Amino acid sequence: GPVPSRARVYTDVNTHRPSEYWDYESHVVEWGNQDDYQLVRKLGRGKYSEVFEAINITNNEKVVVKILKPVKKKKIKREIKILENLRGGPNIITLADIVKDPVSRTPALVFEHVNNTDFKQLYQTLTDYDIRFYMYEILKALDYCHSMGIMHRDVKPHNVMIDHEHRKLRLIDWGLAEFYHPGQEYNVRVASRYFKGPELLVDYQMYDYSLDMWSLGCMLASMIFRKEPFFHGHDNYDQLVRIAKVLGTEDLYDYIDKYNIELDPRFNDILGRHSRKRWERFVHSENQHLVSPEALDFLDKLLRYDHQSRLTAREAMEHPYFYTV
Ligand SMILES: CC(C)c1ccccc1-c1ccc(C[NH3+])cc1Cl
Repeated sequence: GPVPSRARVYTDVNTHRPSEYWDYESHVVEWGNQDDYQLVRKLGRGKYSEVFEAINITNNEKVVVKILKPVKKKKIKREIKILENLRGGPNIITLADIVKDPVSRTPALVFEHVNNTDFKQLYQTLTDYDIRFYMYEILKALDYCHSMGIMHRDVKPHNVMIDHEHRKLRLIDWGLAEFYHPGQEYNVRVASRYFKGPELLVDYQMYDYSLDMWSLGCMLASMIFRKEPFFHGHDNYDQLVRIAKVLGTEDLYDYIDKYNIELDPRFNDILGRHSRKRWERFVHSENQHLVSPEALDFLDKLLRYDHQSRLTAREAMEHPYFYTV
């Protein structure tokens, strides 16, 4: 069978806490007053959610209401408990209230409003210092949730809200987040395709917080090289091939051998043979202003097939890339 793995850091944080902290199924959800909120306009539409800008009529405060399609009750309880546990954490979105629609029986999460600007629109004004600054803000959020025994499992630009004017960053959408328990085998059908780590692609169930560090690496690579997404897979199998075209196939096979992973037969037909590419190969005139030897060294540490070799959020915070922040 596959070789078992344990997180390098925060391994037993949940073991040493009472069941109330991590037993989300036993969490008692209490509704606020949906009448305290007046919907203004639609902001977005997710996989199983509709998002509205709203105002809290009791204090004239602008808020965001995430109307959830109650497809799985257990999943809703999980998101709420995690948001409750992490409430007040550095750069963690604040859950302000939980409400229900009495006629159609629809739960809704109410969050603090963030005046967001998309990646494509943001890139043109972003300087080298700004990328270091915001990357550090994400790391504070990840080191905090990892220290709290939680894996985000959906790190990507769409889940990072940035109010550039106020230099304010918030890590959002905790619907796929999960508590880390050493030796637990997790569902690999998490994260978004472009940001899925190698462990998810090769079906290695015993993963940990490091998964988020791979996603963070994918984000950094797309910014410094202005190639969005960096690893552009067209399906989950193809996603691993796109990673192998950069990291090379040698280190991939060493990784599956180390953990005794049974690689799906499909891969023999699409994987092939690929050299390990130098990171400098992705530097061009359009992207060179956000590239430095420190940036490439930092990216190299984050983007590693072996989840245990990847830098932890605390280790990433000590990298020379952030000496200027
Ligand atoms: C600077 C920032 C941390 C970053 C680094 C790498 C890739 C993308 C991004 C990014 C994330 C979210 C948003 C707003 N939704 C905008 C941007 Cl520019």
